[PDB]
Amino acid sequence: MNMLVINGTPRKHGRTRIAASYIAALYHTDLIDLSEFVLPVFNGEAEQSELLKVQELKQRVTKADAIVLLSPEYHSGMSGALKNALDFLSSEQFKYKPVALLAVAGGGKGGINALNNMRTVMRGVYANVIPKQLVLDPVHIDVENATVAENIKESIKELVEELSMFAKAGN
Amino acid sequence: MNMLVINGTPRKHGRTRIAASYIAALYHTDLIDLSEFVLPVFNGEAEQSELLKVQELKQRVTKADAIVLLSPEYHSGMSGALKNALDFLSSEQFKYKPVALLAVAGGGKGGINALNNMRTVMRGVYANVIPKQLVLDPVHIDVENATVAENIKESIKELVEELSMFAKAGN
Ligand SMILES: Cc1cc2nc3c(=O)[nH]c(=O)nc-3n(C[C@H](O)[C@H](O)[C@H](O)COP(=O)(O)O)c2cc1C
Ligand SMILES: Cc1cc2nc3c(=O)[nH]c(=O)nc-3n(C[C@H](O)[C@H](O)[C@H](O)COP(=O)(O)O)c2cc1C
Repeated sequence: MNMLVINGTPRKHGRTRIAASYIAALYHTDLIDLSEFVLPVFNGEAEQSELLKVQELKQRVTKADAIVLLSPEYHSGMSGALKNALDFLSSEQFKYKPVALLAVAGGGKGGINALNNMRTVMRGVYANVIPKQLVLDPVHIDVENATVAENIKESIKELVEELSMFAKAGN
Repeated sequence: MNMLVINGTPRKHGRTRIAASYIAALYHTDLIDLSEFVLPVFNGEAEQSELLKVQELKQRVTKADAIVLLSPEYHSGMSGALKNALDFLSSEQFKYKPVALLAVAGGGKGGINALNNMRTVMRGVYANVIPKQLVLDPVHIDVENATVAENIKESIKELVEELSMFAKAGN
């Protein structure tokens, strides 16, 4: 079970980091934190494909057999940071690969548009997004303790468990 | 009538540039071409808000009284380049401002997801997206002549005309 987790939040001090950091640790996964893994804004130039960064991304993303894609909802969407990232990839690295969506909003009814966005894009690169999805609000993140609240743990378990299921049935 | 046009395509050799470049010229508008206007991937740091670039963006975007937002559909979405841009802004600069969406796909049924994406995000910053929207395929862009095909001109006229209408009724 070679799993990958991508923290779409560019902000190093962002809650999504905490969530992503919790999941990766609890499941011993690869982890691409867009706070550290900084890429340049895509520009189509193939001399950009030869960039330090970029080759590793395709490499790690294609290595994984299942992915947990996290991102904060920014202006009812996924982060520009994560979209830019994805623009470098294609259905080459994602085709038929299991993906679990998870968004980090700021409360209220925020978070679904971030999810539909991701879901649509993922389907754009032909991935296999599992049904169960999840949105984590601030009440689900314990900043002071740099980890997630108890109330949401069971949900994350079920998410990762449905991912694993699909990712296995694959073969 | 102070209008602004934003070419969401990062690629300098991209078709969206041609379209955006045509519209801006035909209507004497401001123009932010994301091929030249390169920003860094957002990161939340306020020391990024003091970046050369960033201050001008908010400035020009808030100056405009109507905006024609163009972008190519990348992985069924708007470009990471343009989303990143928008992440720097907020409902501060967009509230109630008229926006016309226009996407540049590669043919087939591509282009609507790019539009819904933008439409949702725009609504996120409280803008006033006009009803009429438009998708331009390759058959609508005359690359060799660095301009748009005749078949699509009337459509662009109607688009910009509905924008102006709304942008005026505003007051
Ligand atoms: C530019 C910007 C736009 C945002 N837009 C939304 C939004 O549309 N809906 C929402 O629920 N939260 C929004 N947020 C709040 C984030 O979802 C919230 O910060 C969350 O804790 C994720 O934080 P992170 O991006 O630092 O990980 C936005 C935050 C920023 C900085
Ligand atoms: C990473 C990437 C992803 C793309 N995804 C789509 C897509 O989902 N649907 C589509 O109709 N075209 C897609 N295209 C093609 C562009 O829409 C097409 O190039 C168009 O001419 C706009 O070109 P431009 O981005 O250079 O302006 C994609 C192109 C690239 C480079």
